[PDB]
Amino acid sequence: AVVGIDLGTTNSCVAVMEGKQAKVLENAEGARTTPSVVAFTADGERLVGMPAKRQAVTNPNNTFYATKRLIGRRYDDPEVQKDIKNVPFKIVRASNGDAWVEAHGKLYSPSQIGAFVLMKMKETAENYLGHTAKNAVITVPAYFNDSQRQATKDAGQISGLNVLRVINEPTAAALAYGLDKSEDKVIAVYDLGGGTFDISILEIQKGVFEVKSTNGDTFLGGEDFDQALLRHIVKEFKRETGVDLTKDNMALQRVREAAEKAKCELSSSVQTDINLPYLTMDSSGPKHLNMKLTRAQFEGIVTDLIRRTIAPCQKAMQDAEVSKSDIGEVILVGGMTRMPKVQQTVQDLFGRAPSKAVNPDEAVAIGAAIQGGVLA
Ligand SMILES: Nc1ncnc2c1ncn2[C@@H]1O[C@H](COP(=O)(O)O)[C@@H](O)[C@H]1O
Repeated sequence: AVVGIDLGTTNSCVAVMEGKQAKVLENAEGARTTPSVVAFTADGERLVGMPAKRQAVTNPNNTFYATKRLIGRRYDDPEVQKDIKNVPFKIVRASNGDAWVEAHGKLYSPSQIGAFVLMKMKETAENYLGHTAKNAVITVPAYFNDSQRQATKDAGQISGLNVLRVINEPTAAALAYGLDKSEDKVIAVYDLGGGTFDISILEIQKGVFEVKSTNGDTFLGGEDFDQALLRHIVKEFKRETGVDLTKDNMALQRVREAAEKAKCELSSSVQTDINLPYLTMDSSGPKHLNMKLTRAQFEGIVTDLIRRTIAPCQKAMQDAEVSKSDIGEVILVGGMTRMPKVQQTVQDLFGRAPSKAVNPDEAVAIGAAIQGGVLA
């Protein structure tokens, strides 16, 4: 049996072919996705997944996130240099010219950081399978070159996985939607995840996919929506109480989590309450944070982020030499696509209601598992 792993910028997901239906596997914590985050504390204990995510704000120097931006890339790559200016952890030039990360004077390749995450996904699968997992299909963005693909394969190898194939994310997503069995058609894959935005224009010809064009923004993702809201919360709180939370990393840790939670609630509700008891303390005693946030308010806060998905999409269509009319179906990938205003932007972009049929953040792993089943 061959597992399908989406080793994502922000989050990862593992699925496997069970019958004629793929199944996304929950981890021990009951979570269908696992944060692609690896941290090393003062103790030097290693945290992976949610335990690591939970301390990313209080341990910014030694928490590695979005290392997928580094994997397979030379230190001197522009995108690595851009990454350096956006993350608080240390990125270093390895002896061999590659971009690695450092923490507590220890050096790790992005393949090593990936391997920590994959070991967690491998355990998750084995915990369901009841036997060791060896064979895997791993997904990568369509734009990955051979070097990035090879580094991703090496990540899997380190973890004890034989990566039978590396396949592209938009293709994996297309498989999950069954486009495999569709009549010839042009497909837009609109992919807004936690860390990056991708738009792919694919064509299905006789059941086989072709990537006509690709575009996006590697530095536009759900995390930025969370940060925009956290910024609002911090400003509002300071006005409300006089207290500046930017000085307390622990409070910010709690606000960033509450902001993400708020954003997700506003996809199904028009108002949400942000509540953080004993967030800080004053000469009057404990201070509690209590804030109502409407979907209209949240939309206002992140409108620029959403609009940034527009131009990349128009260019992708121009590069694929099609008009909106020529596109037969838009599929949504990435948890962010659950946001109503994002869905509306996608609709305005392509002149059709996007397809919501498959779980947005499970589509890629499901596709991976389908391709796995074939390979097996
Ligand atoms: N129901 C939801 N509403 C809004 N955003 C969500 C929802 N579920 C997940 N997300 C976001 O989508 C991103 C996860 O996408 P991915 O990286 O593809 O797993 C994260 O930034 C989440 O905050």
